[PDB]
Amino acid sequence: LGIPRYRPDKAETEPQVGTAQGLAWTPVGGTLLTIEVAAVPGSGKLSLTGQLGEVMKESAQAALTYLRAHTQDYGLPEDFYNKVDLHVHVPDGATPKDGPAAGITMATAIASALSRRPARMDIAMTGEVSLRGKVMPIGGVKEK
Amino acid sequence: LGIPRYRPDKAETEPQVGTAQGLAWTPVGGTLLTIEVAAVPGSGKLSLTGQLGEVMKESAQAALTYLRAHTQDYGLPEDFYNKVDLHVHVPDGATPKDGPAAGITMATAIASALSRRPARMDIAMTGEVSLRGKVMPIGGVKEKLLAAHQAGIHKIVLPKDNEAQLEELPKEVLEGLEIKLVEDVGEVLEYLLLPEPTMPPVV
Repeated sequence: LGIPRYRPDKAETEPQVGTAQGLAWTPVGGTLLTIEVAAVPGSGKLSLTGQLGEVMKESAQAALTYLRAHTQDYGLPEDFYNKVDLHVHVPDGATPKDGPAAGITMATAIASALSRRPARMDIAMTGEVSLRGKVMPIGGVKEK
Repeated sequence: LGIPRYRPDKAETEPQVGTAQGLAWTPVGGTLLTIEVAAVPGSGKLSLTGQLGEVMKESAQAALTYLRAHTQDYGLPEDFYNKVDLHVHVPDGATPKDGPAAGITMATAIASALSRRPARMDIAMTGEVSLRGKVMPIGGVKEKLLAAHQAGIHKIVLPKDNEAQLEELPKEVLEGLEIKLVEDVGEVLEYLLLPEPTMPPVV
């Protein structure tokens, strides 16, 4: 059949810091959404790279807001909202993503980056995180 | 025939600070885009000019973000991010480029500029970058390799996820091109950049 046309994504066993495994429904079937964020010094800013969809622009913000309101719950920096600059990124760097489903992944990715505690990809993330933290149900759960 | 209309792509010999060779496939095939960036002083600000689409905008942002968390890994200044003005220029200002397959090329350019160590223009680059540094594969790499070979480039840098792509590469092209395989940019940034700087950085 010639050279392979696609590269399946595997679960990297070793815990990666600042990255969290995620699941997202898609018409091309099922795929491993990967959420990676950085904790770099700065004056306080949030950027949403990876050609993210407008829908993820408020789910990620709500997750970061929960972490901001729970900074001492998990040893997060007391004043990271003026020092740490948020750079959310999700590959493919140029793929049309949409839907706040499995938004918790971003929350967990940001928590891992902030607290320097790596998140295992042997466990996958699903569900939308509210401002209070309540995880509302989503759709297309079986494929993800 | 008449006057010279176009000019062939030439592999520049002397390594220049703040420059990086690149390969961008076009309707007429891949092209040796000479990525030019700047590290002029000032406040924190990013400039993306040369009809740079968003697919390249977040690519450059991701590369710069990776470099921000890897300061001492490549010798960048410890306080650059607040005090750097980055102006990613791509030839030609008229050409509306598209696609994030030049993530390594733009990253190489900014890396060479920040470290003041000229990158190897004699080598061609291709592949996007993430925040972990893993270089994702691309689509349509044979045209990029073809353009690099025709323009006088004899060394290529390719992501370590693209080994399956080399069998479709043209034969007489492939022997004349040494193929460096990299899992992450942490291998590109010492194979390309000179081990010493030439001109002092911005303080």
